[PDB]
Amino acid sequence: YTRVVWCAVGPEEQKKCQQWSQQSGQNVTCATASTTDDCIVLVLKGEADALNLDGGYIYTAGKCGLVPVLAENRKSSKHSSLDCVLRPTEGYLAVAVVKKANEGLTWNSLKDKKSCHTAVDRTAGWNIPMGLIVNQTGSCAFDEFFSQSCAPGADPKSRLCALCAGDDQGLDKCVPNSKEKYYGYTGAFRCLAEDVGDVAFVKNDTVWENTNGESTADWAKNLKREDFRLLCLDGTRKPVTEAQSCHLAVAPNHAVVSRSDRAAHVEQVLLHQQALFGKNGKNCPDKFCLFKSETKNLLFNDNTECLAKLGGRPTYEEYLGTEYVTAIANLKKCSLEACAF
Ligand SMILES: *[C@@H]1O[C@H](CO)[C@@H](O[C@@H]2O[C@H](CO)[C@@H](O[C@@H]3O[C@H](CO)[C@@H](O[C@H]4O[C@H](CO)[C@@H](O[C@H]5O[C@H](CO)[C@@H](O[C@@H]6O[C@H](CO)[C@@H](O)[C@H](O)[C@@H]6O)[C@H](O)[C@@H]5O)[C@H](O)[C@@H]4O)[C@H](O)[C@@H]3O)[C@H](O)[C@H]2NC(C)=O)[C@H](O)[C@H]1NC(C)=O
Ligand SMILES: *[C@@H]1O[C@H](CO)[C@@H](O[C@@H]2O[C@H](CO)[C@@H](O[C@@H]3O[C@H](CO)[C@@H](O)[C@H](O)[C@@H]3O)[C@H](O)[C@H]2NC(C)=O)[C@H](O)[C@H]1NC(C)=O
Ligand SMILES: COc1ccc2c(c1)c(CC(=O)O)c(C)n2C(=O)c1ccc(Cl)cc1
Ligand SMILES: *[C@@H]1O[C@H](CO)[C@@H](O)[C@H](O)[C@H]1NC(C)=O
Ligand SMILES: [Fe+3]
Ligand SMILES: [Zn+2]
Ligand SMILES: [Zn+2]
Repeated sequence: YTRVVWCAVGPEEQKKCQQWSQQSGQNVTCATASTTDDCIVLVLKGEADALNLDGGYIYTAGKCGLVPVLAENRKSSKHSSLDCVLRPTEGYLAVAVVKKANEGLTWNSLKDKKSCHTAVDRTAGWNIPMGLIVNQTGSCAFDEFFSQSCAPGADPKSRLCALCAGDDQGLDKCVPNSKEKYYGYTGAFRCLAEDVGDVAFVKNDTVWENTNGESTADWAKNLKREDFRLLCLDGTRKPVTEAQSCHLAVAPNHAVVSRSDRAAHVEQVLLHQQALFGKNGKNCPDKFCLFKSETKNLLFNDNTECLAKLGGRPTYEEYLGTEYVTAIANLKKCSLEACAF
């Protein structure tokens, strides 16, 4: 009676779900879809129960009447008086990153350059950057601003995927799941790292997690923090040590959403699943760890300490915040009252 069905996006998140499933006593089983939007639809239909989402998609899902249930929490200095689950989230910092070697590249000369985005409609990788740029340009022509990009989820032979690489066998070019090589936080940063783009729109954490031997991967093991700069909105450039005074915005933590008729039931099971497989669980890191996959962020971000209860029972609008939700509306009028599905 108590069983939850997770929705996995793409073949890699599937395999990871399958393990979680088997290690759970079929307390959690799996559904798989090729895109986040398709997983949202599975959940509305009632064939899946839940998944973890970037704030940009929480805005989609919430118009269709889905609700935040538990949020991700990463390591925190302040607020250490308290327990992670009852501990307040903070929100990550969205940044624009460049090679140090590229002098002359400022927030003011981004026109006609090459760009690396997490995916279309995501907070740090899309809504923040393109919102600012529509504003400063007064045009909805965000498809003509950069010469070429990789923006997973756009038309495959527009210039917005022009830089995307697809899977081993060259298939799936710019699909929005991890088969695409430059998908998500890690892929967008790899995109700038390998000098395919001139800038990448990721979050502060991503730079740290993938420089200075912090990530054991082939493309990144020789990357070094001092080789990068952040672009600030006042036209200057700073070390990645200054993210606190040189970001584009702060962003709501990714959160697990479900259909509201299912929210209590999902919350109940997951809090128990993190007790077995979480950051200090009975069975992690012995048998299985929910918050770990090789710097991939599969199902969850790897820097997740825990899933946190929500303060005060949010609506998705309260959780996303008033500031970020007007940002999104203003952008969507470019490309008020109806589900996308
Ligand atoms: C932008 O994002 C970054 C990435 O998250 C973030 O920095 C983190 O800051 C948090 C809290 O402010 C900090 O918290 C700690 O938890 C750590 C676990 O993550 C504990 O540290 C130990 O474990 C980690 C992981 O294995 C080791 O990580 C390394 O990275 C750095 C540099 O590569 C080095 O660590 C340090 O060495 C200095 C020496 O002076 C020392 O002062 C520090 O305390 C630390 O030890 C190290 O070379 C490693 O390669 C590390 O070795 C430790 O053994 C720790 O107990 C503490 O509670 C977290 O570590 C930071 N993340 C990382 C990976 O650097 C920024 O805060 C974000 N900035 C903004 C503005 O939001
Ligand atoms: C790009 O520009 C648009 C258009 O201005 C930005 O939206 C505007 O920004 C501010 C900040 O949220 C909004 O004003 C605020 O509204 C509430 C009540 O209206 C008020 O109490 C707040 O203190 C604040 O004044 C304003 O409503 C909004 N304007 C419109 C027409 O919606 C948008 O945020 C920008 N996009 C990005 C990513 O910056
Ligand atoms: C009405 O009470 C709150 C409480 C928290 C808030 C906001 C409003 C708004 C803004 C708004 O929508 O106007 C934001 C952005 N909040 C946060 O980001 C935040 C982050 C971490 C924690 Cl632990 C708590 C809150
Ligand atoms: C599965 O769920 C049942 C109900 O709580 C519980 O008895 C059991 O401990 C759970 N097993 C695991 C491994 O989650
Ligand atoms: Fe995000
Ligand atoms: Zn700020
Ligand atoms: Zn409320």
